[PDB]
Order: sequence, then C-alpha cells, then structure tokens
Amino acid sequence: QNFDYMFKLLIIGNSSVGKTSFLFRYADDSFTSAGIDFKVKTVFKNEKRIKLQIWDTAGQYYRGAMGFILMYDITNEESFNAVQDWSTQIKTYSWDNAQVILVGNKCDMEDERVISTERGQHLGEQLGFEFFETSAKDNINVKQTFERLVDIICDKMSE
Ligand SMILES: Nc1nc2c(ncn2[C@@H]2O[C@H](COP(=O)(O)OP(=O)(O)O)[C@@H](O)[C@H]2O)c(=O)[nH]1
Ligand SMILES: [Mg+2]
Repeated sequence: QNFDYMFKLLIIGNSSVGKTSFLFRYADDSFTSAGIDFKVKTVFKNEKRIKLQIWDTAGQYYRGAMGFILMYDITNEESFNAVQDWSTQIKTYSWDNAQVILVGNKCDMEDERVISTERGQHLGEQLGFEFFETSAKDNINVKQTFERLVDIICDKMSE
C-alpha cells in the first residue's frame, strides 16, 4: 500500500500473441482457454516496494513508460517479422530511460513452433533487448520477464 517507486509498464506486439494472457497470469496467477486497460501489482526488490502499473492497450501513449514487454508468438512468423516495427516505434516515441524485454510467447506449443529459440536470442542481441521464451498457459518465464524488467529499470534509475 506504501510503495517507494511506481513503474509504468506496457505490453506490446501483434494481436493473438498472448499480451492479455501474459498480464492475467502475472497479476491474477490465472489462465483460461475460455474493459481492463491496466492491472496493478506491488513487488519487493531488495528492501524497496515497487508498484507496477502494467498496461495492455497495444491492440486499441508511450512517452511515460519505464518498461516495455515486446511480445511475438513462436507459432506465428508474422508476429516475429512485426517485432522490428514495434522496436522502431519504441526507440522513436519513448523515454530514452525505457527498458525492453523481447518475449517469444507460447513455448508450450512445441509442435507448431516456426520461430527457433536462437532466432529469438539473435533478434534480441540485434535490438539490444534481453530475451525470454514464455507461456502464459504453462506459467513459464512470466515471473522472470517482469522481475528482470524491474531489475533493469532499477539499474537505469540508479544511473
Ligand atoms: N498455447 C498457448 N496459448 C496461449 C498462450 N497465451 C495466450 N494463448 C492463447 O492465444 C490466444 C490469444 O491470447 P490473448 O492473450 O488474447 O492475445 P492478445 O491479443 O495478444 O491479448 C488465446 O486463444 C489464448 O488463450 C500461451 O502461452 N500458450
Ligand atoms: Mg488483448
């Protein structure tokens, strides 16, 4: 209730890549196969209490963002080819303090994977964004994405 810091976080990427599910898995530790612009979660980093305002309005503005989660779907090449456009919109129309994690979502759908782990890692290195493969569905690397984002926002905040 009594936080030291508040970070504005945006989830961006093409529609159907799992932006909304990623948010719902992190904030309500839920996912379902079956109105909300943002959700709030408070996290503990070192002794600090950090309020996260996590926005999910990409599929419907950037200047204030501490942090971006740039999502593509590993089962959809179009979502991954689009990452460059998304990255361009970030580095242009954002606070030059903003951190970014590249996220290949739905790593649970191994049979329909069209994007390799290493293509993802390689695009990460090209764009200068750390990278995680995730599943909102199986709860894989959702926690680690947000906490890594908080950590690097803190590092930059300290500089
Ligand atoms: N298999 C799998 N499906 C997912 C995952 N995340 C989301 N989905 C599904 O992919 C579709 C798009 O989800 P949604 O979160 O609405 O995508 P958004 O349009 O980017 O918000 C829905 O059918 C979800 O149930 C995941 O990690 N694994
Ligand atoms: Mg959505």
